[PDB]
Amino acid sequence: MREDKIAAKKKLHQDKRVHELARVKFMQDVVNSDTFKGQPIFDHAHTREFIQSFIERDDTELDELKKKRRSNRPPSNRQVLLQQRRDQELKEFKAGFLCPDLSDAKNMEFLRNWNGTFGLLNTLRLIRINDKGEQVVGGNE
Repeated sequence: MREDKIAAKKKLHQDKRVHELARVKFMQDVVNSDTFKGQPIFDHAHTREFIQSFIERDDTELDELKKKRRSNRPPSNRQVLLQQRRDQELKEFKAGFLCPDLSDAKNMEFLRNWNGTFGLLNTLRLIRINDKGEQVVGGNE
């Protein structure tokens, strides 16, 4: 009903979304933890493995909606909407998802040293990867 005398002051720099950062954070954390600490470098098969898990994580969340369906209260709109975002995310992946090559040890070490740095997201060996680790190029040959 009421607003304060102060208006919502704004930021000058545009923020990057977690769709980019959390993706690297996952890869980083996996390497930095005993999860795959024994594995120094990965490949493009592990690319799809981790990339798809990052996207399809929505289904793990959607599963809770599928769960509360038995509570006799399913989210008619939001359960569909959640799945619709998956279609969009998969479509971006299908158009070459912004993924590290994951096989370059220089890139992987920078990936390890990601201190939540935005500029580091430009120094990383990030390319566009489709499906099974396919190289997405605009057309240079």
